[PDB]
Amino acid sequence: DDLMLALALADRADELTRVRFGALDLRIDTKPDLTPVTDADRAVESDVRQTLGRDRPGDGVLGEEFGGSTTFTGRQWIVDPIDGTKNFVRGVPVWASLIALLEDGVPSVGVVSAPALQRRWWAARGRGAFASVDGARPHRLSVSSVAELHSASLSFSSLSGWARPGLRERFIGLTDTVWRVRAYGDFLSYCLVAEGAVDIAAEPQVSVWDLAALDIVVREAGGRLTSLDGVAGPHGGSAVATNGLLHDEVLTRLN
Amino acid sequence: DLMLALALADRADELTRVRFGALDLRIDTKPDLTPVTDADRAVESDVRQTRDRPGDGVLEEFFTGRQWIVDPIDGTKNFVRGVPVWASLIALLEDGVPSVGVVSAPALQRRWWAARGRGAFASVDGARPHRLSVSSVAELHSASLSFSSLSGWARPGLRERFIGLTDTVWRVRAYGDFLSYCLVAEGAVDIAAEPQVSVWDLAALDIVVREAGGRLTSLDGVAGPHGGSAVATNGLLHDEVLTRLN
Ligand SMILES: N[C@H](COP(=O)(O)O)Cc1c[nH]cn1
Ligand SMILES: N[C@H](CO)Cc1c[nH]c[nH+]1
Ligand SMILES: [Zn+2]
Ligand SMILES: [Zn+2]
Ligand SMILES: [Zn+2]
Ligand SMILES: [Zn+2]
Repeated sequence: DDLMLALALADRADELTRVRFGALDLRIDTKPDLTPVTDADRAVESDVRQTLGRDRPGDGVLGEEFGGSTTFTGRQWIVDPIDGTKNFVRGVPVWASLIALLEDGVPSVGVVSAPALQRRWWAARGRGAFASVDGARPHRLSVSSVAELHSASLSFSSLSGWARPGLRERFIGLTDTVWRVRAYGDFLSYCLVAEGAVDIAAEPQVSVWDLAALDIVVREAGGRLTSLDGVAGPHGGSAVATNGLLHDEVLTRLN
Repeated sequence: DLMLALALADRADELTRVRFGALDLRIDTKPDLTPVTDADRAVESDVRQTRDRPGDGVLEEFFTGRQWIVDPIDGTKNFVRGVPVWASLIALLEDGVPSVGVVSAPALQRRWWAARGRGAFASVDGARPHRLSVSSVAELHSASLSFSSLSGWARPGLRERFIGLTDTVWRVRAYGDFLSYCLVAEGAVDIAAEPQVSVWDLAALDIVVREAGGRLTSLDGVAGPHGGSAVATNGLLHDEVLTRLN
C-alpha cells in the first residue's frame, strides 16, 4: 500500500540527505551559499520522481524544486525534499523531507523525515499518526488536552513573516497570553503539536508542499490545521495547528 | 577537573534519561512541575554526593576558590511537556571565573564541553568529538539569531529594540535556553540572547562560548555569567548587537 511506499521513499531520501548534510563546508562569513542545498534538494526530488515513475506509474507528482501539474486531480504526490534549507546550510539539524499523497487535493498519507534529529513522523487516513526516535519502535501520537489559552505552549517560526502591522501586534499579543513560547520553526512546530508536546503552531506564509504531510499527521493525532482564515487543510497559504480545543480561540485572537 | 565534570554529566545523564522517559505526558492545564522538581533534586543530591575533590565548594535546587555550580535540568518547562530541549549544566568556577563547563542534553543525544585553554567540543550520539569554532559572520544583515521568548524582554523600549534586532538579521529562531548558546559556540548561529538568566544557567555556557572563540556578556556588556542577562555572539558581531539593544 501507499503508506509503505511513502515510508520507503523517506528511507531513501534520508540516505541522500544524511550524506549531503555531513558533507557541508560549514565555514561562513556572509549570507550562506544556498547552492549545495539546491543541489541536494534537486537530487532528492529527481530520485523520488524516478522511484514514483516506476512504482506507481499512474499517480501524478508535484515537486517544490522541479514542478508538477498546477491543478489537483486524483492521486498526486507532493514532495519537499528539504524543508529547512536555511538550517541545513548553517549546520542546524532542524530540517526534514516532506512526502505526502493527495487524493483529489486531500492529504491521505504523510511522512516527515528528519534524519539529523533522528526522527520520523507519519500518518495515513483513518490509520493514525505515529513517530519514531532513532528507528526505535513507533509511538501513537495524540494532541494535548490543554483547554485554556493561558496554559498553552506555542511554537512559531519568526516574527518577520507576520507582515501586516496589526496582525503582528495581534500575534505578539497571543504570545503574551500563552504559558510558553518558543520558535522551533518550520515542520517541527507542527510535529510537536501532533505529539501533544506543544499546543499551538502558527506560520503566516506557508506553501502546500510545506503543509501537506503535516495536515494528515496533525489530524490523525487528533488535532486541527487551518489557514489564518479558518479554512481547513494545506492550501490556505498560512497555517495554524492546534490540539483542536484551542483552535477557535487562537483564530479569534489572530483575526 | 574536566574528566570529573564529564563523568558527573555521564551520571546525571543516567538519572535524567530514565525520569524523562518515566513522565506521564497527558496534560490539560499548566503542567505539574512536581516530577521535574523531584528529578532536579535527585540529580543535585547525587552530584553533591559525588567524595573526590572534597576541598571544593558547591552551589540551583538546594564565590571563593574552587566552586562547582550545577543546574541539573535547564529547560524544565520543556522536560515536563515532553520537549527534549533540556540539559544538565555542570561548571567549575575559580574565584568566580568559569574554568570548566559541560552541557549535557541526553534527549538530544548531545554534549558540549570546554576547559580553559583546552578548547570547546561537542559530541553527537557519543560519536567522536568535534572541536567547535564560532562563525565568521561579520555583518548583522547576514547573521542568524536564536532567542528564548519575547515576554522576557520586559521594558517596552528594550522589547521594541529587540524586535528591531530580529527585523535586521538574516535568520531568527528561538531554540531556547542553553540551545541558543551552544549553537553560537558551534558556529551554526551567530547571536544568542536572553534578558533574564541566572549564573547557574550561564556558567557552563560562558566557558564553552569563549573556548569556541565567541564572546558572552550581559546586556550591559559585562563579560561572564553574573550579569543577570546574556548575549553570546561570534565576537565579530558583539559590539553591534549590544549597541542596537542599548
Ligand atoms: N526556509 C524554507 C525554504 O527552504 P526549503 O523549502 O528548501 O526548506 C521555507 C520554509 C519551509 N517551511 C517553513 N519555512
Ligand atoms: N528542537 C528539536 C526538538 O526535537 C531538537 C533540536 C533542536 N536543535 C537541535 N536539536
Ligand atoms: Zn525545499
Ligand atoms: Zn519548503
Ligand atoms: Zn535554570
Ligand atoms: Zn534556562
